[PDB]
Amino acid sequence: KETAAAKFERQHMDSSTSAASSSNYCNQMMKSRNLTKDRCKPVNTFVHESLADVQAVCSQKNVACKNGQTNCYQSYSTMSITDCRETGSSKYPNCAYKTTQANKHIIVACEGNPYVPVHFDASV
Ligand SMILES: [Cl-]
Repeated sequence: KETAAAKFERQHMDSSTSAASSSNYCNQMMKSRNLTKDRCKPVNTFVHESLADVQAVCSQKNVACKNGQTNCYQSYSTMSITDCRETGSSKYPNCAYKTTQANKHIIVACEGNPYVPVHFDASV
């Protein structure tokens, strides 16, 4: 079974680019991060910062998570992110995503020792 921290890395980290450079970014990344294997994951955000910078959020601003848990943290800085969401043309096995690039604060839930991100809650 994949660890929670490793699942977060796979689903949400893309430190190899500064930003989505095209409309096809999400189609490509959703496929390659194995988020379309058996069904199309409906919504998923990638963060274009170093892993260290995203881990560091777990010692930044403590805020409520949407679900009411208290282990969420909001980045002090905005970060380069890309939201990927299925479009109306999407139909497994031919998933199709809209790519929306933005610079926003991220909110992550953190757990463990080391205390690291395990869920992507939202951007602001
Ligand atoms: Cl997400």
